[PDB]
Amino acid sequence: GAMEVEVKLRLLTAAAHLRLTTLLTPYHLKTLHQRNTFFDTPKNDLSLRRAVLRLRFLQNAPSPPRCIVSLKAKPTLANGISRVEEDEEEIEYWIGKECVESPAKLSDIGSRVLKRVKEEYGFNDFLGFVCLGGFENVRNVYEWRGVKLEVDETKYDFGNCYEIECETEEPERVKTMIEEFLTEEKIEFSNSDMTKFAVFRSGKLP
Ligand SMILES: [Mn+2]
Repeated sequence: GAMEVEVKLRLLTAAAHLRLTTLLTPYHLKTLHQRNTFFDTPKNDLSLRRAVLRLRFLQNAPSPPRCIVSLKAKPTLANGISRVEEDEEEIEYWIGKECVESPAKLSDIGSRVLKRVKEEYGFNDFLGFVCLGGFENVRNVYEWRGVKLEVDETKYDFGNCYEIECETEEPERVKTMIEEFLTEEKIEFSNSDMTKFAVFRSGKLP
């Protein structure tokens, strides 16, 4: 895959998130409704090898829903900056849905990314895989001061979490730009130290 580098900051409260979305209103591009689902063996073979296999179902708020398969490998997350190798590929929506119900059916897709999972992690098929479940996220996308901001409201059983992300080749300068703005506007933030999947799997608020 290619390297995804992003600024990743946590917004500390629902009020902070609301204030930020209000402030960013003029810059709004689109709102995405995402359902993230994840797959691994019962022995956590992918996780143990620093890999996450996600099927994301998405819908923009013609607008057909989409399913994107992602393999993310060898992530780092430190000081508000994420770097991870990512491979993504669109698959048919109805096929993705079938796989959530019956993970073995991942074996029946002619997918580039799923072939890469088989080859790189030593599987001949997905008969041994389970669905770990998943969670919903609402992503607001803004075009602001030359960057694309993604503001996330992530819905877990144990509560919601809120983040601001920005994919960029200049993560230090962009992180500074964002932090200065949040500080001036008195919005509560910190570095994000956990991925959404890691929060999900922990079963508790970070
Ligand atoms: Mn992200």
